[PDB]
Amino acid sequence: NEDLRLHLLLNTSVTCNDGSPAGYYLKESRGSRRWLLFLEGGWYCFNRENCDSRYDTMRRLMSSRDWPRTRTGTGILSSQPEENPYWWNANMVFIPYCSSDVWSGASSKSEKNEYAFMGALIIQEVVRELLGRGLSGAKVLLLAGSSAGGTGVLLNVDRVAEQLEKLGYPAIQVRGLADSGWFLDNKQYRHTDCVDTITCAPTEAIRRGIRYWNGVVPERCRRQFQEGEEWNCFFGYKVYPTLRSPVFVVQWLFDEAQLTVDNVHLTGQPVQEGLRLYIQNLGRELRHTLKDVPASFAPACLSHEIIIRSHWTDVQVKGTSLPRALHCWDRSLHDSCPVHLVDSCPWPHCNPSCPT
Ligand SMILES: O=S(=O)(O)OC[C@H]1O[C@@](COS(=O)(=O)O)(O[C@H]2O[C@H](COS(=O)(=O)O)[C@@H](OS(=O)(=O)O)[C@H](OS(=O)(=O)O)[C@H]2OS(=O)(=O)O)[C@@H](OS(=O)(=O)O)[C@@H]1OS(=O)(=O)O
Ligand SMILES: *[C@@H]1O[C@H](CO)[C@@H](O)[C@H](O)[C@H]1NC(C)=O
Ligand SMILES: [Cl-]
Repeated sequence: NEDLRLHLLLNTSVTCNDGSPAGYYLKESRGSRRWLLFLEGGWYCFNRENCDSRYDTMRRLMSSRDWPRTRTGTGILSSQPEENPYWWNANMVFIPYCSSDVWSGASSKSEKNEYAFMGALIIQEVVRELLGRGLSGAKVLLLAGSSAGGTGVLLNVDRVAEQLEKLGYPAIQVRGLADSGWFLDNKQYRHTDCVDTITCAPTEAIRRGIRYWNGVVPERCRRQFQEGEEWNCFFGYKVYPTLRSPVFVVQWLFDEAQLTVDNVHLTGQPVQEGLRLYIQNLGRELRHTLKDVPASFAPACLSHEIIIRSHWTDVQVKGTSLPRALHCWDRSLHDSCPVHLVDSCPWPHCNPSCPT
């Protein structure tokens, strides 16, 4: 009705982890030449035993077999102007995450591999099918994503731009919006042994992950690191300087997933001093990485994801909402209103508009 409708890919050799077809949800808005393609997140798995666990626990993130027919767009995917002040009338696309690979996998599997990891190919296939359903008429394609989909934007936004240029669609301005996908490859609070997905230190997870997935990173970033050191390009502050497409970075300064991989678990128990200082330092490192990111929005809150959350309009930095900052960034790209909005206060909830 006003919901997005599911389409499984016509090419059924591009699959989710378990061999079922990948897909996308679409809501067309034929009065608009703006396209929002959203990449879903939800961790990853970097070896067979952890991928077998995720397949029993979270099969939705590995298979299309039970995806619903439609879904309602929320936050920046909402078609309601009250919920989505600047992009409500856009063509809306939600790409479910079923590849467990941070949108990096680019091969068909072997019969000898259990799982297929195809996220980068999924994105390319979605883009091609959208051409026949109106993307051919587009002037802007914003590739947005949360969490692993946020890092997936960083890995894929230039490939999507180069794909469309190569296909003969030079009018389409390709831009990225990376939400909660800007992580530090820092040391853990207390070092674990990488036996579970969530608790494996971030460097090691990606080091293992890129090999297990045969993941691909952007060439301009890859060229800056030694062979075998491609895992570097999964980290925002490393891949970002190489990106040609404009990219806006939304990142909580004390992101829950970042604390989780750093082996910190805040249950509402009293926060002791050692931990207190680790958390403070994390916020400061994260703010440092955003110093030369002119288009960014980074509140001092302990949270995770934002852009498809209904209450995304509630948070402010220096009296500027995120939708308003994204509108300023668009305005700034139209010519060829702050956009750098990073909290400087030192602890979760020092910003009074933080979600609860
Ligand atoms: O309903 S929409 O999704 O289409 O949003 C329309 C607004 O987008 C602008 C761009 O402004 S900005 O992103 O805030 O910087 O213009 C874009 O769309 C219009 C046509 O839409 S409209 O509803 O008839 O106004 C295009 O104008 S035109 O080509 O018909 O002349 C713009 O194309 S162009 O690059 O100027 O040629 C198009 O810009 S863009 O491709 O998105 O970068 C606003 O218009 S603007 O004033 O020219 O900058 C529209 O403003 S509105 O408040 O939603 O009406
Ligand atoms: C389908 O995708 C597979 C896997 O990427 C690719 O090898 C093949 O060429 C594609 N076939 C068609 C007909 O699009
Ligand atoms: Cl159809």
